Amino acid sequence: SRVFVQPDLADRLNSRVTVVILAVSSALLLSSHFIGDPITCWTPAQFNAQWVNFVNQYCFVHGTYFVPLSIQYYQWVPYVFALQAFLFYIPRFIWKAMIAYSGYDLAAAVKYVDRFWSENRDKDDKFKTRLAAFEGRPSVYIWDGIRLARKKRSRNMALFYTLSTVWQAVNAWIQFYILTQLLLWGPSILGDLLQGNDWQTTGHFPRIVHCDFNTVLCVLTLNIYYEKLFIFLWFWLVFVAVVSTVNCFKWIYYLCNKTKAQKTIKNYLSTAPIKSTISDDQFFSALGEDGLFIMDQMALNLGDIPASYLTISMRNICQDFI
Amino acid sequence: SRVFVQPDLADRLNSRVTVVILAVSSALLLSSHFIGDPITCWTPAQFNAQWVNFVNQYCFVHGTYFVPLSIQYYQWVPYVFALQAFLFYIPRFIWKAMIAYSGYDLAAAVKYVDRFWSENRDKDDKFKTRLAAFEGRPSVYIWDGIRLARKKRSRNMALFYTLSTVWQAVNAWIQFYILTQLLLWGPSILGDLLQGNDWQTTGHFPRIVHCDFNTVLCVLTLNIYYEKLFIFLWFWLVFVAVVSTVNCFKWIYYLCNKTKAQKTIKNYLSTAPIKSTISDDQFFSALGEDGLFIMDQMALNLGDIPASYLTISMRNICQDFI
Amino acid sequence: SRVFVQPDLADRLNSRVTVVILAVSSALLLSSHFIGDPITCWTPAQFNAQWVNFVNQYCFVHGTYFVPLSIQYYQWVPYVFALQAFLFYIPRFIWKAMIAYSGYDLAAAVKYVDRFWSENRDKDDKFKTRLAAFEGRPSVYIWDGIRLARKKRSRNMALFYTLSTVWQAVNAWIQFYILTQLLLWGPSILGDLLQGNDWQTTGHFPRIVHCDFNTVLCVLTLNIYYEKLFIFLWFWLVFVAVVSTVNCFKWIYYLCNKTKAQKTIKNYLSTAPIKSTISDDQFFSALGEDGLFIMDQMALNLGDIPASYLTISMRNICQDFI
Amino acid sequence: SRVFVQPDLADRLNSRVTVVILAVSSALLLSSHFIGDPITCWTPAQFNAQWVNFVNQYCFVHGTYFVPLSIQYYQWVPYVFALQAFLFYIPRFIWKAMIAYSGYDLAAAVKYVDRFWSENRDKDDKFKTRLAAFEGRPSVYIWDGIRLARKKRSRNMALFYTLSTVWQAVNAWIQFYILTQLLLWGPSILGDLLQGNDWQTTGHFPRIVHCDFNTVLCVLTLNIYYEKLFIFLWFWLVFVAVVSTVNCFKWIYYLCNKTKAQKTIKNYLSTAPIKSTISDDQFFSALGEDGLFIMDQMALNLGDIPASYLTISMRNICQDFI
Amino acid sequence: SRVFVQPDLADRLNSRVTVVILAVSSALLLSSHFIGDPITCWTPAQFNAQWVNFVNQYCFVHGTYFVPLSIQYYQWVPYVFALQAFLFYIPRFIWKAMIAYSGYDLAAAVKYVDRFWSENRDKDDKFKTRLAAFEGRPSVYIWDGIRLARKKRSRNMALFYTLSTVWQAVNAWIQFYILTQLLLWGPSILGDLLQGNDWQTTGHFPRIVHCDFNTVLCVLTLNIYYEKLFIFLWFWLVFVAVVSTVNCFKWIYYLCNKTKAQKTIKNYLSTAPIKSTISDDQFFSALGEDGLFIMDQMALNLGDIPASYLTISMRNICQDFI
Amino acid sequence: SRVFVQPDLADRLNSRVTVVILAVSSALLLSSHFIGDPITCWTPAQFNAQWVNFVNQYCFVHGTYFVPLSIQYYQWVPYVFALQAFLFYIPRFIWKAMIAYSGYDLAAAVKYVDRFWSENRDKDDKFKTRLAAFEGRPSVYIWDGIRLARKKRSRNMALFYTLSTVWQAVNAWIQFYILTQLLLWGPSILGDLLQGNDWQTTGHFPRIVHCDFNTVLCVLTLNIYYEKLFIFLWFWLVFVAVVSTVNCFKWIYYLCNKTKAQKTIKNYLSTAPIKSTISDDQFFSALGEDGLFIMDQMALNLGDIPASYLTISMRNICQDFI
Repeated sequence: SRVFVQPDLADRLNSRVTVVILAVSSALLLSSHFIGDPITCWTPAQFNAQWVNFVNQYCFVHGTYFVPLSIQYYQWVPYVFALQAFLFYIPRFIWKAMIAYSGYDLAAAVKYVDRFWSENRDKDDKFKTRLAAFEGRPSVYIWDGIRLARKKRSRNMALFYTLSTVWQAVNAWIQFYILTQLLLWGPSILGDLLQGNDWQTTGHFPRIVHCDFNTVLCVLTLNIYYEKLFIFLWFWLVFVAVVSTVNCFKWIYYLCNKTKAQKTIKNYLSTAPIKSTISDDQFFSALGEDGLFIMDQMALNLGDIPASYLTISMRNICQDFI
Repeated sequence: SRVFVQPDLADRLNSRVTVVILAVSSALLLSSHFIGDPITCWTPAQFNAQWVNFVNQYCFVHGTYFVPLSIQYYQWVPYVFALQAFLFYIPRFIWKAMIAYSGYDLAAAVKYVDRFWSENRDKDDKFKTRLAAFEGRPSVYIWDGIRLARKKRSRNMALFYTLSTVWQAVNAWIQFYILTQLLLWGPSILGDLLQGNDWQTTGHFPRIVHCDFNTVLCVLTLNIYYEKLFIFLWFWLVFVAVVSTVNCFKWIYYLCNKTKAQKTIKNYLSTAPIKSTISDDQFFSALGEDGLFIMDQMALNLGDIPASYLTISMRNICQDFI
Repeated sequence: SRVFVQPDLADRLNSRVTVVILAVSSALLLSSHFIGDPITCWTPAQFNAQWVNFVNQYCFVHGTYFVPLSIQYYQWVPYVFALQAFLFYIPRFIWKAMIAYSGYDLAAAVKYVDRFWSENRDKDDKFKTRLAAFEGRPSVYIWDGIRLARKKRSRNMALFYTLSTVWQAVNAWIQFYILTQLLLWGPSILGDLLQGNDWQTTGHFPRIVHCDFNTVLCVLTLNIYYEKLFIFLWFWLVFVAVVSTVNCFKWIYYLCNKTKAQKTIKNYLSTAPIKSTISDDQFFSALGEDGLFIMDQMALNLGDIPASYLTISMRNICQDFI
Repeated sequence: SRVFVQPDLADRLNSRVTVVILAVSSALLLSSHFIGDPITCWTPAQFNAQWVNFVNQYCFVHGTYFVPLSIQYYQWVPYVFALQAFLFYIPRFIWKAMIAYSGYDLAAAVKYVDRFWSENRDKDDKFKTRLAAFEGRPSVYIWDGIRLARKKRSRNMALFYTLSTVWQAVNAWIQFYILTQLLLWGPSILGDLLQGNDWQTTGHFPRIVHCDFNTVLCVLTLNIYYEKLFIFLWFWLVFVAVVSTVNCFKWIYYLCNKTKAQKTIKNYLSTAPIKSTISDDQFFSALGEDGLFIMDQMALNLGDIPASYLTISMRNICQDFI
Repeated sequence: SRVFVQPDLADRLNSRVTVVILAVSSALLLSSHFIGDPITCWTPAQFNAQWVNFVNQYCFVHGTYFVPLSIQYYQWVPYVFALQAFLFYIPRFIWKAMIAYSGYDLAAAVKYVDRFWSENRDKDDKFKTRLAAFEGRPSVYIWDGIRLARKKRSRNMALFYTLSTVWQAVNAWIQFYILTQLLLWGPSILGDLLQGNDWQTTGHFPRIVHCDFNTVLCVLTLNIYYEKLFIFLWFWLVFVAVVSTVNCFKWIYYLCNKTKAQKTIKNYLSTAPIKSTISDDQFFSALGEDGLFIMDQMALNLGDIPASYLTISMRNICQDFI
Repeated sequence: SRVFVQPDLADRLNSRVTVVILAVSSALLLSSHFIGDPITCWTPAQFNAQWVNFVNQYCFVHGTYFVPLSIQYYQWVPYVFALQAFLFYIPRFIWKAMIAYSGYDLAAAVKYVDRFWSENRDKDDKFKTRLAAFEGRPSVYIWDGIRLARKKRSRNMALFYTLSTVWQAVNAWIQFYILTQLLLWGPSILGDLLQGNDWQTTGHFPRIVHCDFNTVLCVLTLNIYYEKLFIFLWFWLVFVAVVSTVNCFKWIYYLCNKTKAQKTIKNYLSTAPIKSTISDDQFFSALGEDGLFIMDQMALNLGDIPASYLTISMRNICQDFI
């Protein structure tokens, strides 16, 4: 599994890059406020190089307030980020478990046809009898997979995929809303920032805060990297959520129509110069349950030509049912 | 053994990832409070850079109390975690020892059929005579294993597997309960935390504690990583325990039924276009004791197609008993 | 994808080198003002090695003014640079997504013909029957790609490419304008610098600034690397924008003419000593929709000879339409 | 030797893991109290950063006493541990020397048959004539080894193995007893620890001890890792001793019975469809002296099938004596 | 491109070594005055280890004057050097772009004939029919390149090469003049240095300078590496400029003569014992436009023998025009 | 030589492991008292961080005395150990030189027959004609070596080997005695240590010594590693000496008997089913001078089976003398 099952949908690797970017940010913030110094302080009488080395930690863990010329989110962001990264990685595992429970095995079939194509795409002798090759080796494997899956909890694989996509969209929107509930709705802070009010007057996100100690004037270095990060993370999260919602609506419309869903297969079926006996309708009657989604996956993953060859070879041996 | 016997059940690698995560946490805590400084102190008169370098260790090993505006678990968590990791790794060793005492050898058989399939899955000449290949090389190996094991303490392998799973579930629940007995039942601390009472008022998990010394006001840095860790470890342990209990009940129901246990084999047996002589009942009468579990393992490990081929070839040579 | 789809247009790798240079500059500035010291200060009474270690950060985050014998852009440049680098990388992703939505697959076809040529360019036996080889193996692949793409949202691929180039040009000009709106129009600062007014009199870009603190005279080391960088970045950005605009106008003129667009193909078609049956016009009538752009890509990527061979072999089997 | 003779009995690698764990503990303790600081002290008047750098070593080498609100074992444990590790490694060398003096060579024979099996386990042509292969190449090697050893101090190899196992058990129990004589019998300290008496009242294992110096109050950091180590080492040593004693009694019962010792061979001999001429008794009369133990070793090391094949081929050529 | 197009003219790698040496010098100077200390100062009253750590940077960025017993070029040399290195690398890119726009592809042809020669230079069977081999495989490739280039903006390739060389010479002289305008014309400073006036009396290039500060006597360490570098850089730049000008005049004379330009080809044509039909004049009439320069490149790059073989084989198939 | 002649007698690699352990100890002691601090001192008035940094070296090189509540061996042990390691490595070189002067070459012959066996031990076709193979290739090499050596100072090789072993035993005993003459005969110090007198009362091996300086109380850290090392080195040296003496007496008895020395050869000669013509006595009369020792070496190095095959093949061609 770790070799091949663990390791390309159009704009689904956005979950992978999301996990990557959020984990990088979280781990870098941990490294910053655990290796370097996140805060500094200044008691305007005198130090001993060990006063400040304690007042730093004190004023860090204790609360700090700010006043222009005890509010802090230091204790949640670099951990809610790791939690968010884990929640972004969840949906891929959900989809894998769903395809495992469905009964069929799609990853292995894609890898098999991919290896077949990458192997005999260059053999000159095995290129004129190309359709013969495709109906010979891999087509039987795909058909046996279809046959075995048809009798075990696999008649609505597309429904499981659409549910996975719905969960992905809901998860992205929930992550964005969670980011919103950790302080100001974006363009508000940008307007207060673009018109020239950085923090002196607008108040929020301070960088020179006082400290209670029984006039300590502590400066929050690492804070300057938080409102250089949220301004980008907000935009990028809303973009990811929008693209995921668009993909979700696309797959919903695909599932609920089933009429223009066979557009690609009906297109592929009109290329080979054979058109021998099997009508268009009975091919679907034998395959339309699940094999439609699998052929669409082969097309969306391998490409178009090696998928057209496969789906036009599969007609020539389609006799298990009709 | 270290090459092949030492190195994929659905949601059993949760024990492996459990050992990994707990060992990482424990070793990182040891490294923190053994390389970096875990504590800091402040006597509000004067230091000499060697006062604090002793009061740190003193107030660490000695007890510390806390009062709002000698309780500590520093000395057990980073070691009970390693003990828990070892106890999570135990059940895999128990299962290996049980399969060794059973008499049969399952890992080697799985590896053999896996190598056979991975080797001759691509040979074009050895793909039409596919059933012949499977009934030729590996089927005889599986049958000889069955025959040798049938006469040595191997008639109830499924019972040993179910006992291993029961032990896994009991172990997970005991680990969770052990985590509970080291201080507040989860959602209680979360509610006291989500409504905005971090530690100032709620008391437990302090970060600014006093110290007896014959007003030392020591700060516990590393404590901030403990209630950022338990909040996650509780959820994750209860999830692992729940999934293990579900798997346990599944295997119990499998063992006690034996009627719908042959569903997969009865399904596979209805695919090949041979159906020559051997009735369905006598195949089971020759195999149903142990080979059922072994075929289920081959299916749950190799996949479905290379398991169907194997179990439909094994009928064609099933003559040792009937 | 990460192996082959993710990885040579004439002066488009200027976007790649742009991303490289801007990311290097931004990351080096972050490393400088996060590892080394970016600023220094001097209160002309006395220090304690911890005064300055706080006044540095204070005067850094707080504003600083300058007077000859609170203005600073320290907080935006090293981040607007990373944003600019991301915006320079966007257009390549836009073009990839556009070619994916178009229906055809150009990268795989280029790689296939490239592998074919690099493989059998040296075989002596397969060099007299060279035209036979080209019309044999890869030409059929190209034609099948054409045929499959012709029936799926691919009749105006050149329009999508021209739109990608327009977006590239607009993006480059917007990046330059953004650089301009972060303070002086180039040659002005150069004239004030070439005639011998570095910063003492001209004022802007100071290096010895005062600081408010309730006469601190802080020196900005890292500032000396900013007006050694803008002077070059301005020139290089305007050069990149000019070359991109020239490329854009070239492709616009190409798309809108369509008469001298077939100049290269009409030239290639007059070399082989065959000229057997297919007139020049019907070849284009079968190919002129999309295959023109694909042949131009093969020529602009592979070279000229292996493209001429391909496009003169494709005539000998051009019969799918006429 | 270092290549192959120097490098899998069931629960004998417990000696290897024992050596590993004890050597790790000992070397880590040496590194701790030789690189880091093991002790700290505090004279409550004043230091000079070189007082403590001498009082540390003084109070370390000199004795230290403890009193609640000159006893130390610092000088023996991290060396008795290395001595124990060496004494755990001894029995393997004893067994190797015993098998060398016995006359036969078992390791080379096991490696030879292992290489033979791993080589020709996959050859399809050399799989129908499988019994022929086994009686052909390796069986003659095993028989020649038997013949050469029969005339040189090798008639009671099992006795030497049983003596090695007796020595292993005695050594494990002696190591445990040695651990006991270095201060409290386990569960006593656990009860005094589980009921909540860490060291303040129970006294033993102090961490805040005084020091004679002509009120020094030295703290023993590294001591906190000793009673976090003995509590585990006691349990693990008693477990290793118990398992070794069980193995010893098993092999004693094996040697003294000789009746159910041939159970495995009598089982293997009833599988091949030959049963040609050689009775069961005369096979043992030719082999029962030493070859019984060697076949048991082949079974306990290679597995069961490649051992059954070997022992059923060895009958077909058993003619050197009868 | 990065593999083969990006990677041997006689004394053109002087541009490569120029870029190397100037980039090394510039980067080493940056590393020196950014990692080590470039300056030191001494206020003859008292310091605090932080006075000097600020006066260093102050006196560095601010001006410094010198008086024997505010002039500085610290701020331009280590950057004008990088600019010069980039300007030395430009001409190679200009030549590559010119050969790309010309229409022909010279690098690929050179690499092809080089691979052909390096491959079949050792085959003994393919060494008697050597001329047959050369007129067989690579000659047709060269001729097809000639034919394709003849109809696309390629009739004056030598003119483009001569323009590239003129640009190289002008660039070298401009770089030298730029070095001169950054302060003394070479031998002047050498004479003032060889006769024994280092800097005490001659003044320029000081190493003990004063500093304004409201008698600071700062020493410029890194200055000692500047007049140990210019003295060599001047000589080496004038040498590079002279050799480039000589090469330029050589190529100008080559282009403008065209009579003794065919000396090498007329020499090669008088070696093979064939002299069959094609007169000397018509060969040139078919090739003299561009192929002359390409054959000269093959000779100047591959060597002489593998170029003579090629150019004497090309006559035997020269029939495309005459 | 460095490849093969420079690189397995039973318990002769004890010299190799002896050199290893002594060199490790010596080099580690040098590293300790040359990198870390070996000593510490305390003048009970005041320091300046440079007093102690000189008194350390002074009191180290000068003598130190001890008194309970100028004796030192610091200057010899870590060098006498390296001398001892060299003297332990000597005997192997002596044996190599002796075998070189003897005339024969044993190492090359052993390596040759080893390579022959390791090569053709697995060939199935070359396994029935096994005796033919052995009498074919390597036997002639061994016989030619015998013949060439018989006429050059090689008739008493066993005498040279026995002398080498006598020298080894004498060297081991001399090394042990040298260890004894560097201060208490072992069990004396152990008894004074086991009954509980570490150094306070027993005196020898002090760790808190005074120092003359014109009451310095210096502590000898590294001393604690000397009486943790001698206690083990004494036991291990006496064990090595005993085993070497036993081996020496064994080889003496072997040389002086010559009757039961041919026991192994007389045993091997009674296995092959040939016994054709050559009597037992004449084989020895042709070989008994030197070849006896060489066959014993082949047996003690290669194993028993490949030595039996060789010595039974050598009879079938033994005709050079009789």
